[PDB]
Amino acid sequence: FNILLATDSYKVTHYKQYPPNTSKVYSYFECREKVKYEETVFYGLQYILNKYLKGKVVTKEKIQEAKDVYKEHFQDDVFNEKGWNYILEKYDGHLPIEIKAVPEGFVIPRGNVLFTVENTDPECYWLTNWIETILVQSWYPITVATNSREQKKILAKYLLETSGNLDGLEYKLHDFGYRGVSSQETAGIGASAHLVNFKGTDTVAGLALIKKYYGTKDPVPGYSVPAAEHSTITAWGKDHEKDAFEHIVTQFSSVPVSVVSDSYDIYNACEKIWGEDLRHLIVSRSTQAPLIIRPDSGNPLDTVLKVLEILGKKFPVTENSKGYKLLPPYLRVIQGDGVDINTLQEIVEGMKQKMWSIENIAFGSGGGLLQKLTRDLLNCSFKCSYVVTNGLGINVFKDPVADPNKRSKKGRLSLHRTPAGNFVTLEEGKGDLEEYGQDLLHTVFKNGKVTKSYSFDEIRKNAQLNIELE
Amino acid sequence: FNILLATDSYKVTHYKQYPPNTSKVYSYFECREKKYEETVFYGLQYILNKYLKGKVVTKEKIQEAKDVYKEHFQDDVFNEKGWNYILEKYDGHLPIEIKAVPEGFVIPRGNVLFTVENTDPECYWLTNWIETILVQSWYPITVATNSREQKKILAKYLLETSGNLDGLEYKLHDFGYRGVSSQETAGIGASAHLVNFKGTDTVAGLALIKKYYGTKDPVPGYSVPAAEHSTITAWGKDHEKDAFEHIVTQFSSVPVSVVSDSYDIYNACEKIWGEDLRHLIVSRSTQAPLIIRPDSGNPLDTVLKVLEILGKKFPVTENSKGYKLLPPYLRVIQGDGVDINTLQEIVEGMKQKMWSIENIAFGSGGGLLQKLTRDLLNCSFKCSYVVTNGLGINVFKDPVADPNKRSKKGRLSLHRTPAGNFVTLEEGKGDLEEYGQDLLHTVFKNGKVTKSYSFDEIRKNAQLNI
Ligand SMILES: O=C(NCc1cccnc1)Nc1ccc(CN2C(=O)c3ccccc3C2=O)cc1
Ligand SMILES: O=C(NCc1cccnc1)Nc1ccc(CN2C(=O)c3ccccc3C2=O)cc1
Repeated sequence: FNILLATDSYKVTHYKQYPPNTSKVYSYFECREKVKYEETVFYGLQYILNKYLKGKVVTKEKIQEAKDVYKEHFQDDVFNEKGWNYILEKYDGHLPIEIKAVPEGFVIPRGNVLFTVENTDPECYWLTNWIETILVQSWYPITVATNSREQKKILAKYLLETSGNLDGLEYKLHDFGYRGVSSQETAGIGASAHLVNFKGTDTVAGLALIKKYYGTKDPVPGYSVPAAEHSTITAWGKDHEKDAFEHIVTQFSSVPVSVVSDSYDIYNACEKIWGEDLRHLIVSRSTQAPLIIRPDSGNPLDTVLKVLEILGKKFPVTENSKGYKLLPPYLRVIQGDGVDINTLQEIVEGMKQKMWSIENIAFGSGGGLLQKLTRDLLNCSFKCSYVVTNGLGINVFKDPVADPNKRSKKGRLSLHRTPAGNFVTLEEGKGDLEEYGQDLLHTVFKNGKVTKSYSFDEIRKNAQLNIELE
Repeated sequence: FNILLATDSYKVTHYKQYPPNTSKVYSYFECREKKYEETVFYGLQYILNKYLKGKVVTKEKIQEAKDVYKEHFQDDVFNEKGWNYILEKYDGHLPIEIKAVPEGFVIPRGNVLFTVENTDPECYWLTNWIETILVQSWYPITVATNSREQKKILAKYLLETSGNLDGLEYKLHDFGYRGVSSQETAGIGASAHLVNFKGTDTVAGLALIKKYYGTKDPVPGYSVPAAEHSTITAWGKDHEKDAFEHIVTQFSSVPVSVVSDSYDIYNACEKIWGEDLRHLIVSRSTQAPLIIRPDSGNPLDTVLKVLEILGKKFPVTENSKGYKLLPPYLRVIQGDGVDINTLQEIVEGMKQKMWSIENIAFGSGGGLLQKLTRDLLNCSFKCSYVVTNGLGINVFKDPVADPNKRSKKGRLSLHRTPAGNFVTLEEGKGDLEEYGQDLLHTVFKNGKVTKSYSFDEIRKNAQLNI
């Protein structure tokens, strides 16, 4: 990893473009104002700061390597070899940058400053926007954590309306997204961000990331259960789906087990295989070891409804204290297909309309949870707001005539909590008046060092829902 | 990196699930038939080299997996014996065989792209353990395919409006570094775009290619100097002309891309470029033009509005195909909201307004490298064949509610047909070689990469017919 090769190519050319005699470039990150995502979960910066920004990130080899690539890439000598050599000589390869950030886990309304970046040495005025590319990648854990939390709000609302409590809320949205993501690094990042709101993951990669960069009092940040896949059912032969089912439930008779039931026919598997042929191996299972029937195809809500009506006619359905239908404690369902924030809302609402409790279901989400997300969902944006040229500080911004939503903030910024509990980003250095109490941004990075860290437990507490706090 | 911790949790429990006395689990990858009629096979070599080759199992890695999984499942279900076996018998080298179509090959949907099987019966569970890591090849495949499809659109309209395909390799530039989920994804995605084009800003893609593939050229991708909002806006709202002037003067010998929408795109094209600094543009070389970059508003409407302005302030000719062409020292780049749908809308809208495609280049970020899923090409890995009690059976899924989710049966092979097209043979029928030899070469066997391809080879295989 070479930081000199970890920026957009045009940024190599930027030191020649700023006004001459520029000593300071001060930039900020926000999730611009426009399912509506009124508030965001700030998560993921600590990982970027530790893995890519801290310490001696510049060597004489990294400088020569970058110089060789750019001479070929640009078919010209644009690379600021002097500027990078200055950091190696004066700071021993440490970045003369200061990053102020809102605490990780914090839930902030859209259109507020979440972090700021500035150079601590006038010679490195160009360094502020060099590191934009790598810092803006924080849109991803921010976005995964916000959308995951938004799904938690739906799940918490419906579990409370149908059962009167939130038992098992942190295990109702499982991460199945490991194969559907673009890389091993993305898998670890995305899974850690879902782990801010939930405890269930199959993306093993996220456990190591939390352990390495955040830390938990608990041994592991995420848990899972044994489960079948199509290969372990179909491997038995079409006529032996019953034997596959029976072998798997016997092998995991004392822990919960998820068995994919749609390999040939989900309805027949529920009605005849689970409902009749092996009914005797289900009704015997413990409350702590249920069979979780997994449909994996067709219309998500239509399938969940039919599956529940089938199991209702084969197994004893009771009624909870809220008057909702409950499958016996040794029988549950998981819908791990076509699940996204939109279909999740549709299924729980469809189940509630049919008087089925949400205690009955869990959800699995892959691509919808970790991949089908973009930087534009939250309008995650990094912009220059303040510059010092010829010793004179100027408020800088953009304001495209065709898009007022692309209007950025002016000057030195600070985030504050109002007495009524609202959030305010004070522009043009107005925060120096101390009218709204202490600024919510804290220095997390300064001169190659991580100055402030957060544990995964702290993040989790900061990201808690209001329903959870009651 | 620990491969034992690089799978879906449930796959840790599968060894206890297969039929007793299973000596073989054979699986295959395909881009299931559902627009994207053919896919570019790209990216497996990166996965093979970085993650599966050599001693990937150690006593420590077994211990780390055992400790993690014990806590993860709140039960000891990890196959410690199974992995310890690979450690002792093979010195941590995976007893697996991967047969794949040559990288860069353009194959129609619903065809076997690659197969996976255990070379040792004790490792029947291994085949699907590595599904997770291998399925991630959906990403370079999908990126290379969607990039190739955009080149086909660009090829069609450039040929219609100009008469040639000059500078096609530089018409779709990569701006996606910031908008991807990680540094790894940046390198992976950018490398997959470079299979079809030469212009990238995602620097990470160059080192990946160099390390895993190789080019005769020193670099696989190129760029030009360009402004961003900060380099403009840092001059002050009253000094946008000054910013523009300084930038074009600093890069007077190379093409320079200058973002023109910081305040008013229409005024910057009409007044700043078209009047105040017009003397600094008309002097520029054909090999070093000014590239005006709008970055907001409706993509098609903004492009047409920008071109209409420049056409009034600069001399426009009518090319050999009857299409309007800006002077050679002046070009445009649309790098906002560009995906395969909007690119097609822009090139068709330009053609309709009699503007040539020689005038335009496209910049694509999130649409190029991020706004893509495994569902776009229906990328799937499934078990098609098992050997239980020494008898081989053809295995498959056939869900009642989704016939598209039906998978292939038995041992698979890929053949070239007499008409020069492709066919996937099922149930071991490929052994008869009616359409010649299997096109799937062994790329991986027992911790070894047995067959490699250079990026130049991949680029040659992925070429358009035109
Ligand atoms: O389905 C699967 N894996 C398949 C897979 C994995 C990866 C990719 N693609 C498909 N795993 C599974 C995991 C957690 C749960 C949640 N869960 C319950 O519903 C439940 C009810 C009662 C007690 C405890 C629990 C519980 O922990 C359910 C299923
Ligand atoms: O816009 C930008 N960077 C901004 C950016 C960068 C990263 C992220 N986000 C915004 N770069 C740019 C790059 C290539 C081209 C294409 N191009 C031409 O049109 C042309 C005409 C004649 C000679 C050579 C060329 C050429 O190479 C155009 C622009």
